[PDB]
Amino acid sequence: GAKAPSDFSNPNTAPSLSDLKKVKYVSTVTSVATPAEIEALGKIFTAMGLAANETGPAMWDLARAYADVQSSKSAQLIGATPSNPALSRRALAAQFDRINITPRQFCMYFAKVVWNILLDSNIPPANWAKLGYQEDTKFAAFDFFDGVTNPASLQPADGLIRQPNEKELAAHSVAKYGALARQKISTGNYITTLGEVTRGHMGGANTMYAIDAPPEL
Amino acid sequence: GAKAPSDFSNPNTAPSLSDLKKVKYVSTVTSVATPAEIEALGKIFTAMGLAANETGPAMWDLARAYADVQSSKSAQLIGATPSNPALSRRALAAQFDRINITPRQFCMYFAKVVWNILLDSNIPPANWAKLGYQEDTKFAAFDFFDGVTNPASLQPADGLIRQPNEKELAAHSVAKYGALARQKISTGNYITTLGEVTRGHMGGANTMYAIDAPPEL
Amino acid sequence: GAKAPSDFSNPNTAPSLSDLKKVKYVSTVTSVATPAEIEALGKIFTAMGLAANETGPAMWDLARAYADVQSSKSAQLIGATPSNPALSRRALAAQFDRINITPRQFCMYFAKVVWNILLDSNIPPANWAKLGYQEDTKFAAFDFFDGVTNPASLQPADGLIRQPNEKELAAHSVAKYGALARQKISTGNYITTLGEVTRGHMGGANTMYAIDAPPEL
RNA sequence: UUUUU
RNA sequence: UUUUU
RNA sequence: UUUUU
RNA sequence: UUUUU
RNA sequence: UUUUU
Repeated sequence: GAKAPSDFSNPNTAPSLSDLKKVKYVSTVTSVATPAEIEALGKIFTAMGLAANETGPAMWDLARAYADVQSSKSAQLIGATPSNPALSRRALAAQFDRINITPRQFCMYFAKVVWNILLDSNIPPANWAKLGYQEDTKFAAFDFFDGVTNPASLQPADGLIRQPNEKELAAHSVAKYGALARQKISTGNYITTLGEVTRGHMGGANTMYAIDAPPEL
Repeated sequence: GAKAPSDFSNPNTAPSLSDLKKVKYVSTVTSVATPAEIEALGKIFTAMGLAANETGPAMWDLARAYADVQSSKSAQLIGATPSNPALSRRALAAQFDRINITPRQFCMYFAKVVWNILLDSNIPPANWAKLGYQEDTKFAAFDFFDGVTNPASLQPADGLIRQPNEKELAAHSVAKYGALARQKISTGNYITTLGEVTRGHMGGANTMYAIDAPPEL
Repeated sequence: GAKAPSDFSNPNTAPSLSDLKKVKYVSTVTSVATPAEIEALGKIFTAMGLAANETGPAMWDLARAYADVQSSKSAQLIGATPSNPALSRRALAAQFDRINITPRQFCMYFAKVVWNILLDSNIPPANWAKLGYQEDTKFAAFDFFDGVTNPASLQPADGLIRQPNEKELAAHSVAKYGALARQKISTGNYITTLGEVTRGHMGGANTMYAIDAPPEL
């Protein structure tokens, strides 16, 4: 009975919204890598050297490298892929810039896969004492942890081993602001660089004030 | 003689209300899973791997897993189904989110079946000493115990083995408020998470005050 | 007459539920160690040094070590196994992390065996005056006491020497909350650690307030 | 190792 | 010299 | 002039 | 050895 | 007599 979706006014209904909304899109936020671009990255890695038989596990090993040392432009992954010698993970880390993809965006795609292949063993990430995570939440001490809680990750058929607790998210939240601010004190509140604005100085006057005086630069 | 139900005013009568009220619905409360959705869950389990011959007993075994460790999102069921190897109960526990069903809602559907297959033997649930249930009411020490007292459960032709006593309900009532409050003291009275509101702290100052001072946070 | 378990709706019955439910599983809760993993731990101990003739008694001696000093990651068992010199129980305590098993989970497997080899003599655990257990319930003053009341323990053919009384469980319940809170006052309600959040301070302002003022941090 | 309406 | 789910 | 695990 | 929108 | 990523 109800017709005319071209009116641009009429109310939508349950059976229409269930089937016309073709899974919306997926969950294509700009902070996470789309499956179309990584498909082309699968092609270029196989074109560069890899076999078509083993590709995904090289992505998961590279994601586990990003799980250990945190995601950045100067991350420095240092290691060869388990597929074969000579091909360094630095070459795969350098290739991301050709297709306009950030490693931070790329690693959230395999955040559930990292969480699966991390939590099955009793092995944590390489560094969790510096950032200030507790021993109970030491497995959660890594970048792209928000990739487990969103639909953008691949979400395999078996599913996640366990749903992350609120204490992991709360610890990851304050650790982000703590780690970002700790960096921001060293060379913050200026954008020009150059040398004329910043006559010398460059870095701030340490993070030692934070423990003594609440206000910071 | 009495006619015109479309008047929207006239009084209803015994023979009309007996037959026009087609069993009302069944007892479709949102806290318990409807038989239409579990029928589709029976289809997806058979589609995933199971045979059509044995399906219900896999639900009852999964319900007995929920009977042991209590119903939650981070429950962690850890075990293979008795139908066949490889298919973990974690995969069935992960599949509930596709059809917008909670495990807590699902397990109340087989609460009478769990009560039947529990009470026929002399075996209690895995944990009844921590929650504080007495040895007489140790069989009642499990989640979805309210599923036995409502019509939403399947209520098989043989019926229940025994009607639960008031001491089981009274023990289950105070155990709910005790178990919920015990959790609530650890990270209660805040919803934002994030890290800016909760600067650190996170957890409360233990449940050891409860035994000494009546008022709590 | 009654057929079709693949319908995913039909009611289950007594003779079907008696035999189709193949002992459910056993009582596989995540808080207690499964018999499959300890079988591999039996292999690695024999591979490391032990004979296949004597293995179980080394587990029971190690369980009796966990009976004395309470189960923890910093427990510090300090002693050689009675099988042979050189092989310390610290090495067996360190080996648990390879197979993703906690000592707390492991020791509940031999809780009935500890209760049998403790109660046959008139010897209690090493420390029962500090935790606040009475002389009547001094034998019950140890961790993994909930392992006697569940089916996960091995339950030998002779059975338990005696069924634990309600006074032992009630004393063990309040002793858990007392011991946990006593620890929680020292470095509680914060998860980041690090040094920036906790400028100094670290520990709370003692448990001496508990005896004077009911509310605590 | 009971989060709801 | 009881950290959990 | 009780520091622990 | 968390730079964003 | 803790310089980093």
